[PDB]
Amino acid sequence: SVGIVYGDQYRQLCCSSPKFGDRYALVMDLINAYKLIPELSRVPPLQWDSPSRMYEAVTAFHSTEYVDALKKLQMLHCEEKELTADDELLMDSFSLNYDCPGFPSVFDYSLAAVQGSLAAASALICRHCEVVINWGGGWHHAKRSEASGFCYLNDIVLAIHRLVSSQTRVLYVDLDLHHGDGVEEAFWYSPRVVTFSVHHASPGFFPGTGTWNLPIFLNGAGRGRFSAFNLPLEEGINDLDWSNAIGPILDSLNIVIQPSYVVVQCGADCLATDPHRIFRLTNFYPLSGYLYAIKKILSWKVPTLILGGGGYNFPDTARLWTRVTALTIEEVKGKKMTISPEIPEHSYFSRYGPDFELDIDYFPDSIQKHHRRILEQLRNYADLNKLIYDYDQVYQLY
Amino acid sequence: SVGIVYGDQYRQLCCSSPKFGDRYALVMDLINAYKLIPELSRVPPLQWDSPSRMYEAVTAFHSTEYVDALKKLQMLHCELTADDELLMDSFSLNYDCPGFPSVFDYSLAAVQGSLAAASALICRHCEVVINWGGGWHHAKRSEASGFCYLNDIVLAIHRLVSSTQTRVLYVDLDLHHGDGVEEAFWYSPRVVTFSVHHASPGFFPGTGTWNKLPIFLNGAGRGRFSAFNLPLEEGINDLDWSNAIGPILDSLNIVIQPSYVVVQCGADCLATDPHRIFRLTNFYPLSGYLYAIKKILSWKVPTLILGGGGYNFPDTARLWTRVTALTIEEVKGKKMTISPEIPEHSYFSRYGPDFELDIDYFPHTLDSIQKHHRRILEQLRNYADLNKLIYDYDQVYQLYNLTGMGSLVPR
Amino acid sequence: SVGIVYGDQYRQLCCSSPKFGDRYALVMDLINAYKLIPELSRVPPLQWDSPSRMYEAVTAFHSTEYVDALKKLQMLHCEEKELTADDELLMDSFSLNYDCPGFPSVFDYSLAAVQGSLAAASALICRHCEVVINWGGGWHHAKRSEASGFCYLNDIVLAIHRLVSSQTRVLYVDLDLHHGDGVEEAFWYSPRVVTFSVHHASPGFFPGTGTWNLPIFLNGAGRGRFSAFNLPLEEGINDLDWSNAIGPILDSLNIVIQPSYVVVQCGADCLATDPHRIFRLTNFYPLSGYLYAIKKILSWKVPTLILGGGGYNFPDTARLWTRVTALTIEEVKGKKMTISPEIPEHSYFSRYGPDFELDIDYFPDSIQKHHRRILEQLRNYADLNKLIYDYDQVYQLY
Amino acid sequence: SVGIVYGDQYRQLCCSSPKFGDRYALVMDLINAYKLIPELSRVPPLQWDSPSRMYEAVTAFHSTEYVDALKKLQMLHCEEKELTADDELLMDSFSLNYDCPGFPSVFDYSLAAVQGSLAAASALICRHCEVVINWGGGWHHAKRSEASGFCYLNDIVLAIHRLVSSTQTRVLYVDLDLHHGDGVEEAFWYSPRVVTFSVHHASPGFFPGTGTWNPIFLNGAGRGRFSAFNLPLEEGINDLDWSNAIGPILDSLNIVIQPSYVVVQCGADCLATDPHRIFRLTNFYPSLSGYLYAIKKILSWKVPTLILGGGGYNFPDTARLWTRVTALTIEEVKGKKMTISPEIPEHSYFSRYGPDFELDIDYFPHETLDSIQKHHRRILEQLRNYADLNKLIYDYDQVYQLYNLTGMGSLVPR
Ligand SMILES: COc1ccc(C(=O)NO)cc1NC(=O)c1ccccc1
Ligand SMILES: COc1ccc(C(=O)NO)cc1NC(=O)c1ccccc1
Ligand SMILES: COc1ccc(C(=O)NO)cc1NC(=O)c1ccccc1
Ligand SMILES: COc1ccc(C(=O)NO)cc1NC(=O)c1ccccc1
Ligand SMILES: [K+]
Ligand SMILES: [K+]
Ligand SMILES: [K+]
Ligand SMILES: [K+]
Ligand SMILES: [K+]
Ligand SMILES: [K+]
Ligand SMILES: [K+]
Ligand SMILES: [K+]
Ligand SMILES: [Zn+2]
Ligand SMILES: [Zn+2]
Ligand SMILES: [Zn+2]
Ligand SMILES: [Zn+2]
Repeated sequence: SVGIVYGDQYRQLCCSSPKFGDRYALVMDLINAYKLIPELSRVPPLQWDSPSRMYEAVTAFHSTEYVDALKKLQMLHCEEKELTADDELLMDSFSLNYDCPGFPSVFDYSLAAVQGSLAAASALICRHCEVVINWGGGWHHAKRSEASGFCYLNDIVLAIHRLVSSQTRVLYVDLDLHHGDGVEEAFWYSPRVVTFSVHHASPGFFPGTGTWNLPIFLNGAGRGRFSAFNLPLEEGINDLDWSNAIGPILDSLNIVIQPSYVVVQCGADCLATDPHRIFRLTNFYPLSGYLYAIKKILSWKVPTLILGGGGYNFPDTARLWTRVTALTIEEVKGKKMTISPEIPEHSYFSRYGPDFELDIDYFPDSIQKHHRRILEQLRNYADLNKLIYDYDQVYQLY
Repeated sequence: SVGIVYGDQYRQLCCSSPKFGDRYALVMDLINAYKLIPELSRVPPLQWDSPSRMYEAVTAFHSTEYVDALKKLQMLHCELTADDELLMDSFSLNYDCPGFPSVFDYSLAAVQGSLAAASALICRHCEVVINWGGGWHHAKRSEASGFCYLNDIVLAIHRLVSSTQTRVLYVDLDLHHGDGVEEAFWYSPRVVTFSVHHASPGFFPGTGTWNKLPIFLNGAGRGRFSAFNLPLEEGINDLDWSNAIGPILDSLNIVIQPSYVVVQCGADCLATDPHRIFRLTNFYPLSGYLYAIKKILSWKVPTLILGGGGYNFPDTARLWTRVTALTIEEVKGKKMTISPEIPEHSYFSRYGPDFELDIDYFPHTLDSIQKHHRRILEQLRNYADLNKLIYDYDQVYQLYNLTGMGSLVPR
Repeated sequence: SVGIVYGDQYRQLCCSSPKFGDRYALVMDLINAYKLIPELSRVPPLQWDSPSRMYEAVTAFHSTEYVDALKKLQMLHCEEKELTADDELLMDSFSLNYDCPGFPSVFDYSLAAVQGSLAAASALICRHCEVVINWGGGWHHAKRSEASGFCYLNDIVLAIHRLVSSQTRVLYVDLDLHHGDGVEEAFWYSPRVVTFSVHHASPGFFPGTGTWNLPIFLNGAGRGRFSAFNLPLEEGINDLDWSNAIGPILDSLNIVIQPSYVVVQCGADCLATDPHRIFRLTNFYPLSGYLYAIKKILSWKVPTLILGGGGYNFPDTARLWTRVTALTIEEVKGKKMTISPEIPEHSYFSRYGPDFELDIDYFPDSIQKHHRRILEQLRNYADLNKLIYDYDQVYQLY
Repeated sequence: SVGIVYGDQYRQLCCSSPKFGDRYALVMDLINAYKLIPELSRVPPLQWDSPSRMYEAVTAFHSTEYVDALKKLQMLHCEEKELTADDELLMDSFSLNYDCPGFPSVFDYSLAAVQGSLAAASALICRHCEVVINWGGGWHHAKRSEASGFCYLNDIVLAIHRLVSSTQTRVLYVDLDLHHGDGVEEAFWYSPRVVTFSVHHASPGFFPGTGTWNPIFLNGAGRGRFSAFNLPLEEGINDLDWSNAIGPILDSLNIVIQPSYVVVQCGADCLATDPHRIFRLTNFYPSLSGYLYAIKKILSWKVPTLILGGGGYNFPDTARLWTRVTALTIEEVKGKKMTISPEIPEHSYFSRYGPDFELDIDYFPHETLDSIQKHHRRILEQLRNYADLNKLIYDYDQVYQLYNLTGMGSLVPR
C-alpha cells in the first residue's frame, strides 16, 4: 500500500498561504488528472481530542511560548488592527516577521502540515502503508522557537520523532536545494536519526549552514557525533552529476545504518526551471536526479515517508511530484504506470502552458574530496555506535 | 405521549461496536432502574420487507457504493486483499471508523430506530420520541467519519421534511460540530441546522467556525443563511452555555416556526467526559443540557431527541436518564422525582465510587460571545428575507431584552 | 503526641521579615524558657527533592506565574540596584508592593511557612501527632496570584489541601482579628472544607470581607453553597462575650460536620494590647477567649493543626501562644502544665518588662441575630450535603 | 597501593538499610566483575577491643546522648516493642524519625561506615595505601546530636579527625555530592586545619538549605574563618561546565592550603539519570565525566587521599560511576592501564543493568549568562583571606598562571 495525505479542509489550509498560494491544489489535481488516486490509500490528517493534546504533540519539539506566539500571530492577523509595538517585539523574538510574515491562517496553515506528516508516520507505524506521501509537508527550516524559510512548524521533526519512538533508527534524506538545518539541528545530539542533506551552499545563500565552518565540517555533538551528513554543491549541477554525487552516499548510509524508516524531503527547487535557477535537475523519466534517488531509496524496501518542501515554479513542481508519485506506485505495488506525455484536461490545465507536456521545458573532483570525507565520517559513526559493517563493500560504492 | 426506541435485538446491536461498548445498555437500564419505562411508549425499530426496500431507505442519503462497501466490510470481518483495503480507504472505512463483525448491522440499527422515531411523530403517536441508540452526525454521503458510518439524523430529518411549508429545526448540542447534518442540508432552506460546539485548531472535525477578514459560511444557494454555528472556547460551564444558546434557540423557534425539532444530545460536553473540554453537568436543583431540553420542549413542537457522543458511559447514562425524566415531566405534566442514589440494578457497580446520580464533579469582562449573538441574529434576519418569512423584531427584541441585550437584535 | 515546627534554619527564615522581625524567636524561646519543648515532638519543615517538586507543591494552589514573580522579587532585592519600570508593573500586577513589599529573603520567608505547615499536615496524616503547632504559619490572606496583608504564600490552603486528599472533611477555624478571606476563597466551591472565621469587620477595615455584602451574607457557591461561615463582631468585645459568641457555633459545626481534621488559625491581634486596639481579649487562665476556644476544639479529639497568624505586640503574642502550647500539651497528654506567673530568665527576658509577668498587662443581641442566621446556614449545609443531625440537640447549644 | 574497604560482614551491613538496599553489593560486584579486585589492597573495616573503646571513638564527634539513643532505636526495632510516648519524644529530639527512621540494624549499619572510613584513614596514615576507597561511607549530613538525610553517624567527620591529629597537618575536604555537605562543614567550622569545599545544588526548599547566600556567604568562624568554601550551582549543569566550575578552584585550594590528605565525598546523585534529575553528569570516559575529571585532577597532586561514596539513588548507575572511578584510581596511582569493556560482564546482578547492559549510563547529553565567574572571584578572595589569617604563603603567580590557562587570570586577587 502506498499512502497519500489529503482531505478537503486540508487542501484548503495548504492553499491559504501567501507564499505557496495554490501549489498544493495544482499538485494533487495533476496527480488526480493522471488517474493515480485510485492506486493510492488516502491517509487523512491527524486530529486531536482537545487543545491540550494538540499542544502536547506540537511541544514535543516546539516551545510552548513559541506555539503561543504563533497562535497569537493568527489572532492578530484575523483582526483589522495593526500590531502594537509590544507585539511586534514579541513576534520578532520568534523571527515571526520578514520571511515568516503573519497572515490570517498562519497557525492553521502551519499545523495542517504537522497533522499531515504525523498521520503519515502513524500509517507507516501500524504498517497500513509501506510508503506515505505528503506534498503538504516538508518544512525543514523551522527550529524549536523560531520560524525560518517560511517554515513555522517543523512537521518533519515531529514525524521523525514519532517514528523513532515506536534499536529504532531513522535515516533522513533532504534533496531540497536548501540545507535542512532545522531537522539537522533537532537531532544534532541524537545518533538514532542520521540526517543527510545535499544542497547548494555559497556565501550569503540561505540558510548559511551545511558546509565548511582551516574551517572544519561539523557533523553532530555528544553521542550524536558523526550523525549529521552534508554534501554542498556548486551551481549548475545537472541530473547525472547530482545523481553520481548522491548515489554512493545513499547506498552506504543504508548498508551501514540499516534504518528502520527513511524520511525523504523532496523539495523541488533544484529543478532547472525553479526561479532560483541554481541547479539543473529535471523531471525526465527516459534521468531525473529526483527519480534516481527515490527509486534507489525505494529499492531498499524500508518503510518510507516522502515529503514535499520548496518548489516555486508551481506547475513544474507539480510535474516533478506527479512523476515521483507514479514511480512510488510502480515500485511498491509492482504495477506498471503509463503516464501520458501530455497534460490531461483538468481544472488547472491552463497553468501548464504553453506546451502542455509533462516534461519540464528545459534543454541541458570537489565531489571526490567530499566523498572521501563522508565515507570517513560514516566509518567514524559506525565505530562510535558499535555498528558492524564491511569497509570493503562500502568503499566499493565509490 | 413520550416515545422511546428500544428492543432486544436493537439493544444487542447498539451494544456490539468496539467504540461504544455497552453504553446503550447502561442508559436504558438506568432509565429502567429509575422506573421510567412504564411512563414511556416503546417505539419499535423500523424493519423492511426486503433488502431492496432497506437499500432504498438508506440510499435516500447515502451512495449505493458506500453502502455496498459498508456491507462488504462486515461480511469481510465475519470471515482483506490490497484492492479491498484500497476500496475501504476510499470511503474512510479505516482508522477512526474501522470494520468489525457487526459494523453494518450496528450502523443500520440507528437508522431503523431514528426512522421509526420519525414515523411515530409524523402519525402523532408521540409528541416526543427519544433514541439513545442514534445521533450519529458525522457520517457523510460517501464517507464514514468519527465512528459515524450511516447518518440516521439525515435520514430521519428527511422523512420528517418529506411528510405532508414543513420546516425542521436541527439543534446539535454535542461537543463536536455536526458537519454531517450541516453538509447534507447545506442547500436546503426547510432544514435549519444549528450547532453549538467546541472549535479550535486541530480539533475534530475542524468546521463550524471562521473561514480580508475571515467569515462564517452558512449555507449556499437556496440554503444561504440556513446553517448556524456557535463555536465556543473550552472551559464553559452550565450557565454561560445556557446563556449562550438559550436566546438563540427561542429566536430560531420564533422566526423559523419549525414543524418538528430534531435534537442531537451527545454528552461529551460533561465536565467528566475524557475530552475534558466543556464543564457541563447533569445537575437538577442547573445543567445546560436540561435547561436547553426544557426550553425546546416548552415550544410544544413535535421533537426527536437523539444521543451522540459521550465517552464516560456511567456519566452519559446519568445525564440521559435525567433528560428522559425531564421530557416525561415536560410533556405529560407529571412529576418525576429521581432519587439521588442510583437504584439496585445489574450495572449498579458501574456508578462507583459514589453510586449517586449527580456526576462526580465540583464546579468552581472578557470571555463573552456577544458579537456571536449579533452575527447569528443578523444571519437569522437574512434567512427570513431570502425565504419571505415574517421576521418579528418585536418578539425577538423582547426576548434578548430580558437579558439587557435588546441592542444586539437587528430590525 | 503534640508536635511543634521548628529548626535552626526555619527560625532564621521566619525572623528575616521586616513586618514580624524576631517575633517567632520570642515565641519559641519563651516556649523554651518554660521547659515546654521536652514535652513536644519537633516536626521538621518539609524539604523537596528538586525545584520541580517544590513548584508542584506550591502551585497546588498558587499560579506558577505568581510563584515566578515572587522568586524574581527576591533576586531583585538581592541586587543593589533599583527595579525597572517593567519589573514594577510586573510586581504591581501581583500586588507585590505597598503592604507586601519585597525584601532580600521574601521568597524564602514565604516558602518556610509553607514547608512547616505541610510537614505539620503530614505528621497528622501518618498519625505521628494528634495535634501539631506551627507558630511560623497562618498567612490566611494570600490568594492564588496575589499577595495580601503581608501574606505571600497561603500555607494554610496548602496544608488543608494536603489534608483533604489523604470521605475527608476539614473544619477550618480562624480566630484572627481579620477575616480569613484567602482560605475562605480557596474553598469557596468545596463542601469538604468548611471555613469559619470570626473577626472584626467595619467600613474601611482590612480586608473588607466576612460580613454583609438589604445586603446579604455570601456563604459559598456551587456545591460549596453554605460552607463558608463568618461572624463579624463590633469593636471592644471582651473575653467572655467573644467566648459566648463563638462557643455555640464551634460545637454546632463539630456535631454537624463531624470533621476529619481541624485547622485553627490563632492570630493574636485580638489581644487588648495589640496595637490595633480593636478587641479586648486576654491570655488569662484563672478566661482568654483564645484558650476557651482552643480547649473546646481539642475536647473534640479530632486531629488538629494549630497555626499562628497576626500579632503585632511581639512579647504579648509570645505570652498568648506559650499558654496555648501548654494547654495543648495538657489537653492531649493529660499531664498538668504548671506555668509560673513570672517570665523565667532567658535570651529575651528583657523584652517582657517592666513587670515581667506572663499575664498581659491589662485591666478589663446583634450576636443573637447572627446565631440564628448561622444555625440556619448550618441546616442548609447539612440538607445540601445529605448529613444526619438532630436539629434540636444542635439548636439547644444556643 | 590503592586500597578498598570490604568484607563479608561489612557488605551484609551496608546492604541492610531500607533506603540504600543492596546498592553497596551492586557496586562491589560490578567492580569484581570487571576484574578490578585483584588490583586493590582490601582494607578491612575497623573493629574495637571493647564497647567502651567503640563508644569513645564515636564520641570523638557525636554526643553521648545521641549515640545512646541510636543504640536504643536499634534495640527497640529488634523486638515487637512499639515505642513508649517517651521513647517517641526521645527519638524525635534526635531526628531519629521521618528521613532517618529506625530499622532492626540502624546502629550496626551506621557504625559500619565509621569502621570502614576509620580503617581507611589508618591505612593512609601508616602509608600502607596512597589512596583508599570506601563505597560504604560518605555520610556527610550527620550532626553532633542529630541524624539527617539518612545519615546517622558521620564517618567523614570521624575519618578527617583521625587524619588531622596524626603526626602543620592539614586536610582538604572535597564534597562532589548533589547536596551541601553541611555536617562535615559544621564539624570543622571553627577549625583552620580542615578546609571544607562543597559543590552542590542549592535552591529554595532544597535539602538541606545551607551552602549558599545568607546577602553574604558565611565561611567559618573564629579561627576557622574563611576555611569553609561553598559553590552552589543552578540545576541543569553538564559534565563540562561542572568540570570547568571546580577544576581551577581545586588546583588553587591545593596550591595554597598544601594539605597532607585529601578526602573526597563522591556521591553520585549528580548523574543525569539520578531520580533527583537536577544535574546532568555522566560516567563517560572517551565528552568526559565531571566526576572522573575531578578525581583525575585530585590524584594528580600525589597527596594521600580518601575516596568516599554518598548519595546515589539509581543503584545500577551509581555502580557504573563508582566502578569507573575505581578503575581510574588504579590507573592514576599504579600507572597501570585499566581497560573496561563497554558490555557489563556476566555476574549475579547482570540483570540489573538492563535493557542495554552497557557501562555508559543511558543518557543523551544535549544543549553568556550562566557563567559563575563572580563565584571564582569571591572564592579566590576568600582563599587569600584564609592564607593571611593562617600565615601561609599565597603564591599569587602560580594561581594566576592557573586561571590564565582559561583566560581568567584577572580573576585572581594579589
Ligand atoms: C529566503 O528565501 C528562501 C528560503 C527558503 C527556501 C526553501 O525552499 N527552503 O527549503 C526558499 C527561499 N526562496 C524563496 O522564497 C524564493 C521564492 C521565489 C523566487 C526566488 C526565491
Ligand atoms: C475522532 O475522535 C472522535 C471523533 C468523533 C467524536 C464524537 O463524539 N463526535 O460527535 C468523538 C471522538 N473522540 C474520541 O474518540 C475519544 C474517545 C475517548 C477519549 C478521548 C477521545
Ligand atoms: C493591611 O494591614 C494589615 C493586614 C493584615 C493583618 C493581619 O494580621 N491579618 O491576619 C494586619 C494588618 N495590620 C497591620 O499590619 C498593622 C501593623 C501595626 C499596627 C497596626 C496595624
Ligand atoms: C531528604 O531526602 C534526601 C536527603 C539527603 C540526600 C543525599 O543524598 N545527601 O547526600 C538525598 C535525599 N533524596 C532522596 O531520598 C530521594 C530518593 C529518591 C528519589 C528522590 C529523592
Ligand atoms: K537539502
Ligand atoms: K543526528
Ligand atoms: K454540536
Ligand atoms: K440548511
Ligand atoms: K478571623
Ligand atoms: K467551603
Ligand atoms: K556537595
Ligand atoms: K573549617
Ligand atoms: Zn528549498
Ligand atoms: Zn462528540
Ligand atoms: Zn490579623
Ligand atoms: Zn546527595
